[PDB]
Amino acid sequence: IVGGYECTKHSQAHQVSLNSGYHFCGGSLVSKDWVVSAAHCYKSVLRVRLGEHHIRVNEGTEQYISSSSVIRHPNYSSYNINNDIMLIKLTKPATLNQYVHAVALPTECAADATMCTVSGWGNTMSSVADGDKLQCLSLPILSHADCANSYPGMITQSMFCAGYLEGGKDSCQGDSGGPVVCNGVLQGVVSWGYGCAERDHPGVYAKVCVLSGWVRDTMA
Ligand SMILES: [Ca+2]
Ligand code: NA
Repeated sequence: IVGGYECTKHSQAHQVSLNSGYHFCGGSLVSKDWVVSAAHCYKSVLRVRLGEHHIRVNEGTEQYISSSSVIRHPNYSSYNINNDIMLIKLTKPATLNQYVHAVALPTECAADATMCTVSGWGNTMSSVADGDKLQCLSLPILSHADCANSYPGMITQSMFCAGYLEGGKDSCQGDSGGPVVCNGVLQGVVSWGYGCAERDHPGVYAKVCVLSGWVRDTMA
């Protein structure tokens, strides 16, 4: 997260870190047994770390649970990063408490201009903001018109742009798979973008409200 602010510790209780001996992607807990992330973050086996704030300091609030199954959306495409979403089933249910909680899945898409929050342990491009501590950023959903202006022929109906066209604030590498929550509902998954925080290069996110049908069916 570039140009954001350190999240209040555990305020994004749904935020999890996908680990394989190190942090490589973010994710969102949606139930005691399931985590939603980006399909391009796929790995057959993943160690899901919940209740984290500083990923390199044992805080006593963490839960480390290995995946039992990792499932990419059936229509995911590694060519255009279409339908970039996947589910991770935990080998054992996570315990919900003050530091670990699931975020609601959407049943209603959000309108353009809606203010949301994106978070992650990704690059900050700064020494002032330590990416090892969960970073937060308030950002508005951008119109498809602006998205298509910025990324000609790359934006599908399962994607949406969010951020600042003037640049300076944006999600970044390492934030991938992470959450974009709007009014307490998970509306996006950090997917891709051209560089980070660059003018006219807003972040592109998987549109969960269009992909939630698949998520719900797979969880049941
Ligand atoms: Ca920690
Ligand atoms: Na798969």
